[PDB]
Amino acid sequence: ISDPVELLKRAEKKGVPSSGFMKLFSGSDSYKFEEAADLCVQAATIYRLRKELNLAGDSFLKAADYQKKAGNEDEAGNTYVEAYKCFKSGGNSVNAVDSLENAIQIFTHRGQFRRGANFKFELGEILENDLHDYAKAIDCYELAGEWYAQDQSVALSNKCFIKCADLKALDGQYIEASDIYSKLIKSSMGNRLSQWSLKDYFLKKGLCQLAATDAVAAARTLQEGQSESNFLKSLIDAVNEGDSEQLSEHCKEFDNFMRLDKWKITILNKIKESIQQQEDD
Repeated sequence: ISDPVELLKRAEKKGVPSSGFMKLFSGSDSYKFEEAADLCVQAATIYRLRKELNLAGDSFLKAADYQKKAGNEDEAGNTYVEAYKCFKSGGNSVNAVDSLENAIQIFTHRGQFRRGANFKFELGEILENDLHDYAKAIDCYELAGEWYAQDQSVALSNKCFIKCADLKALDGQYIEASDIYSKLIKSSMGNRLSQWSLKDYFLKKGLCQLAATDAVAAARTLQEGQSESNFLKSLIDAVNEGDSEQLSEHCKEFDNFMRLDKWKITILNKIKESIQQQEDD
């Protein structure tokens, strides 16, 4: 059979719990659901080949669910990833989000945390970069980095917490972030292979601190940076002297020996303001 439509048509007539003489005559049910699964997958594939993606993703969803009615949890989630891949590649972020959410539900309940995390991250990423639900992207970037910890795979766990920290700084949870940064610093010196990146944590931690108008903590955290950090100093001052011009300048300068990335620019404007408001206060 080569018509996805037909394949799917049969896929339905078959993936149904049998009863009566049928149940008796015909071998087990799961054998049927698998048979149904295998049908949708065959359709999903023809669709994928044809570049109809949303139809391939929608096809896989069916297959996946058939697969779990057959009790092949792994084969299922694996399939959910396939559906996600399509819905993603097809720009259907909403459905691509669903798809993953199942794979994860499974990978998680099935105890496969390392693989869970892997997708928990992607999920967060789409949640963050596309749908723009930062409040939920943060939740994943956290629960994902958390699993990586147990798996003792530090490296990755950090990649999460930064995506996590950076992003809370925007939503304005200034200290929680400077905290996550603190932790990202402590559990990053035990690895002399991270040394280089450790500057940004400090600076970023200080910037958060200043943004919360806590210039002491910043001054402190700058000192601790003795066991970039030079630009933080010039800011801990421009602030301590309500001069939204020395600051507004040091940033202008620092933008030469290191163009500022969106984050810093956001956070830095939130600081320049906290100064002006204090001048007109």
